[PDB]
Amino acid sequence: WTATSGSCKGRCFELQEVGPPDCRCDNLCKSYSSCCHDFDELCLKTARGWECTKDRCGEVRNEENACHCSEDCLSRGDCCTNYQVVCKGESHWVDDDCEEIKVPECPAGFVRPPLIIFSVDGFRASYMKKGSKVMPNIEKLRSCGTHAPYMRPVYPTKTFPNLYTLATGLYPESHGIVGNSMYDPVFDASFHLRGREKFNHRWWGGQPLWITATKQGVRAGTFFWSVSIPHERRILTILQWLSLPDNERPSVYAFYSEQPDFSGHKYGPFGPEMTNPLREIDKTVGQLMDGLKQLRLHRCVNVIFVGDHGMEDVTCDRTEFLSNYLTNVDDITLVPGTLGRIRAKSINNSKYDPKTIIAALTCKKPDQHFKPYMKQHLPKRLHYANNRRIEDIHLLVDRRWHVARKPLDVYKKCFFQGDHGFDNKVNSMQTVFVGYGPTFKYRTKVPPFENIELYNVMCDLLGLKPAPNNGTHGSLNHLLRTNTFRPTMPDEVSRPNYPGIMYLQSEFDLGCTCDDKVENKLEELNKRLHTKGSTKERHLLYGRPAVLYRTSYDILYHTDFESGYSEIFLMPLWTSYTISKQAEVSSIPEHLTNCVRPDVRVSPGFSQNCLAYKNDKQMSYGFLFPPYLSSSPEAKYDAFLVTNMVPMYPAFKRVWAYFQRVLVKKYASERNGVNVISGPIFDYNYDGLRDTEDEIKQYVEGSSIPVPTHYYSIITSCLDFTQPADKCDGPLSVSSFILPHRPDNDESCNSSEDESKWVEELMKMHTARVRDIEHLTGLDFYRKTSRSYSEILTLKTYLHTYES
Ligand SMILES: *[C@@H]1O[C@H](CO)[C@@H](O[C@@H]2O[C@H](CO)[C@@H](O[C@@H]3O[C@H](CO[C@H]4O[C@H](CO[C@H]5O[C@H](CO)[C@@H](O)[C@H](O)[C@@H]5O)[C@@H](O)[C@H](O[C@H]5O[C@H](CO)[C@@H](O)[C@H](O)[C@@H]5O[C@H]5O[C@H](CO)[C@@H](O)[C@H](O)[C@@H]5O)[C@@H]4O)[C@@H](O)[C@H](O[C@H]4O[C@H](CO)[C@@H](O)[C@H](O)[C@@H]4O[C@H]4O[C@H](CO)[C@@H](O)[C@H](O)[C@@H]4O)[C@@H]3O)[C@H](O)[C@H]2NC(C)=O)[C@H](O)[C@H]1NC(C)=O
Ligand SMILES: CSc1ccc(C(=O)c2c(Cl)cc(Cl)cc2Cl)cc1Cc1ccc(=O)[nH]n1
Ligand SMILES: [Ca+2]
Ligand SMILES: [Cl-]
Ligand SMILES: [K+]
Ligand SMILES: [Zn+2]
Repeated sequence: WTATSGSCKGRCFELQEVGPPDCRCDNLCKSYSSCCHDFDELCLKTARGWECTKDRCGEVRNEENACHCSEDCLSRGDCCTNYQVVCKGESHWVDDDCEEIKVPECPAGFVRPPLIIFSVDGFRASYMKKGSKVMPNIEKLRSCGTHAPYMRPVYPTKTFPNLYTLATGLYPESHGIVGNSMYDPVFDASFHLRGREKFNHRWWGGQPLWITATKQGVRAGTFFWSVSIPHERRILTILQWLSLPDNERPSVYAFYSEQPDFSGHKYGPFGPEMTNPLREIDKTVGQLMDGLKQLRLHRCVNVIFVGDHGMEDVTCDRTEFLSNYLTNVDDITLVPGTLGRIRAKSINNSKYDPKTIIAALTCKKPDQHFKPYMKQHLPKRLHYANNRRIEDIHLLVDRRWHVARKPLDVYKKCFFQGDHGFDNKVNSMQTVFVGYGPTFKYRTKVPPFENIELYNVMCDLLGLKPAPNNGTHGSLNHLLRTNTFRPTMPDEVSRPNYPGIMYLQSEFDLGCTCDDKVENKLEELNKRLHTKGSTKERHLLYGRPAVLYRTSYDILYHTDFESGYSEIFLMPLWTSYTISKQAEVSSIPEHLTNCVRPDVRVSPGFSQNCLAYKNDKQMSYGFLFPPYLSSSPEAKYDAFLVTNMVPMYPAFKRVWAYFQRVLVKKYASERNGVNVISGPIFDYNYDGLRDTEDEIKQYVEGSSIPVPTHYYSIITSCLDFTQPADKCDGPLSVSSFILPHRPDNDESCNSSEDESKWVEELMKMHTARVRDIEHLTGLDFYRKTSRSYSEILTLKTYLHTYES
């Protein structure tokens, strides 16, 4: 109960939330059902509309009006946005040529340029070009400011998870807003777009920008707008707050639009009905820019025009029904739509079996427009596992499709022609970024980047120190005219040993055999030089990766490759090698098929052994530097060292071998040489961070050899591919992946065919950023290059998406 009988007189859109049951006049009151009796009358005036006309100029002030054309309105902070255009012969912002904003041009009392986040729901990236004719204000922002061709949302590509990511720099798995709809098993509560539950603070983790600012003495406008407050009233409230006295004025503001999303759902992303909502968004941008020009703030404020996700064509008849696949369909709860999440209908039911559910959903129809996953097997790039509100069973739905439990759910629980939510690499889910202002660059295009990076940049823009987040601070420095944040490489924590030859062969009892006793003053000196790192400049092109945690490891040099060998994990943390465009593929000689050789640099005690592999009927082994790519038959012996060996399921060995035998060589051909860094990853608790030794859940039978959950590779070349990778003067080009190390290939429905019909497809699905690899390994790459550190950070956040 609210004593809703107090008044909003004087307090319209007050910035501090008053405590109950003293009635409210802020933005959230409509939704809390707690507005004072007179809120509508005083605070949501509409009389005379939103525009000045000739006959209103120099009028006598009438307080009932929605906005004002009286002579006193500039001082009072409440003119209609077009006031000066109509009554003072001024021009609209959009009709002024753009001029570089070299320095902030702010009124006295502004301690820093304000930041305005103009946020648009469902604004697909291609609207910038396709809708350009009807969006002149937005097109001016875009061409005069800094813009990306598109911005990558987070998964799922829904509204709430993406807005809260914008505000916190965090993956949904970390901030808690894992879907537009969610069920928490501990709260026994469901969170929904509609209703009151969403307002409880227990759902909302991390630290959003308005709180970061408040805690560091920067005041903030509301980010949440009530649906029922019209857009012209949100613009006018922002411009009013901007006329408050210096001690009361916020430095950060947000404007939110439910369009074009709302129409996109009804009409599809390019329906003819979509032209008008783009015109309307444009007009709102013109209002804000006209209002800012009135207050002399249009060369002082930094504006961000940003979307939360795009919009795809999705209709009723493109629905897959779980009832066509399962028979026990009434035992599950499905969160339906452009993604699937499945859990038991009852927790008091012990019969429920995820393995049986997954099995009934895998490769059952030729055309199947979804693919089931245990959450921990989803591509690592989606970062969508480490939260109790994310169900163990996930369905990645094909773009343009929906998943539903039963047909009754679709005709009784067509209406819609668009939707979003799909994998965040899908073109049609991409969205927009433009920054315009004194702190942004002038007329600059930047590469596509992810929305998890903006929190750091908005903190920079406001002189704030960011709460810890998943952005890579520095990676967007190239957006900004003037920096504030100077990144530095993390310090190496463990330094390597460099062992020489310390062990005689007979000290090893590893149960290994090799046919290698088939053996000069010229090339006895050479192989000794190789073992001391003579070729190391060739194979380690960017310096050794730094180990950022406490551990014990050895650098091992060879003719063809270099490695960092973990004495703790009994295998390399990283193996580095260069394959030039000219290099040849050869095969494993018959006599060397089961060859594994003890490494005289590394004790028996810190080595793997062949016997464990013999005994483990599930687990075989592969090599990190491939024998196939040896530079000489003599160099090929180095690849069979026990220290180059790693545990691999035979199912996995199919993928791995195809990558090593066919794809490295193809990439080296196409890219003019490639450098490859490969290694294992341990993430048993699926938190996207490297596992400590005591977190490992699986070992090769009867040994201390831990089993990787994933295998990575980082493949680097020269962006100017007329230069060879090993002699590149300028910017680098990278693609990487993190392959799940799985004992079957159930993920790939064509896996019974030749590897050439399915392996590359899998590897594309599991494309990764270097930065994802870094979190997963505790390593830091590219420490010695000629590139600036900012550029290197951009490079480490790059994701190769394989879309067209
Ligand atoms: C993406 O970026 C983020 C942010 O950097 C990374 O996420 C961070 O990861 C850290 C390492 O895993 C993790 O550290 C934990 O945190 C434990 C403390 O937990 C609470 O406190 C957090 C701080 O809030 C305050 O922040 C500022 C200062 O920064 C203050 O001024 C304010 O006062 C703030 O309140 C808070 O963030 C955190 O929020 C989570 O939980 C909330 C409610 O439950 C949710 O609403 C919210 O969404 C967060 O939930 C996420 O994270 C949790 C795990 O924290 C996860 O389970 C969820 O699914 C979800 O993903 C909490 O409220 C701290 O106690 C931990 O310490 C243990 O381990 C260390 C190891 O060194 C030991 O030394 C230590 O003693 C302790 O061990 C003990 O406990 C063990 C397990 O409980 C037990 O086994 C053992 O025996 C011991 O008893 C540890 O430091 C951060 O909390 C986490 N932050 C967030 C927001 O997620 C993330 O990794 C990045 N992702 C990638 C891929 O890189
Ligand atoms: C830059 S606009 C922006 C940024 C972040 C957030 C939020 O984090 C948020 C909050 Cl604070 C409360 C709730 Cl219930 C849900 C969300 Cl997603 C909200 C908005 C705007 C908005 C969103 C939806 C809406 O109805 N009204 N306004
Ligand atoms: Ca982990
Ligand atoms: Cl959802
Ligand atoms: K075996
Ligand atoms: Zn939507």
